[PDB]
Amino acid sequence: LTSDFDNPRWIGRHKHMFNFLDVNHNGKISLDEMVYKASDIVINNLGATPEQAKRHKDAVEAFFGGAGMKYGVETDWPAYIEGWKKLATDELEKYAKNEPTLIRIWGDALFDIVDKDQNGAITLDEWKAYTKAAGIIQSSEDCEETFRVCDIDESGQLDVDEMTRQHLGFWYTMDPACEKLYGGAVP
Ligand SMILES: O=C1N2C=C(c3ccc(O)cc3)N=C(Cc3ccccc3)C2=N[C@@]1(Cc1ccc(O)cc1)OO
Repeated sequence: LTSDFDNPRWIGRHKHMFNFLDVNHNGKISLDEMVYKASDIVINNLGATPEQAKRHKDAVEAFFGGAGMKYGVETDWPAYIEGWKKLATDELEKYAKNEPTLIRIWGDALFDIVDKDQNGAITLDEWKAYTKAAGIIQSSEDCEETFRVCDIDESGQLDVDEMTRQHLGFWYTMDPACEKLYGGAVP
């Protein structure tokens, strides 16, 4: 429901992600890298069309732009987490006005690519395909946890509306009910 920026676990969740994103361990990451990673995944691993990839890129671009990242600029850890506070509150503000959040826009873009039927719902195998391609999750075990937490069994599908809700609490408010959204892959 609300921000929780001084919760060491909120900082830890994003510190983990920051380190996951800083593959070359430069201690900084740029928007160029983020958008490269986003498009490399959908085009080279998930077979998205140029149009789909484009929509997905614009979404990823806005997402990390909301955290203050920019092209031709390297964001270090301190700026990153500070910038994340702003992203989180802006997202919360959009939420309040029933305005599409940046994370919502991303999900829609991504699910249209990952969902074979292009309906906004993906299977456990599709979730695994995406998560393991991006690297955010490494084991099938942690991917199942996602469904266990979203309340969808191995045969049902994860819907974007439901996942969005999960992300609001996982990434923005530290909602206790969203713990283990990514199994043990993300603190
Ligand atoms: O949510 C997601 N992510 C959050 C962060 C992330 C990054 C930094 C942070 O501080 C916090 C979170 N990083 C990645 C992985 C990624 C990063 C950059 C480019 C491509 C992919 C990621 N993939 C998503 C995509 C997604 C979006 C909406 C949905 O409904 C379903 C799936 O799946 O859960």
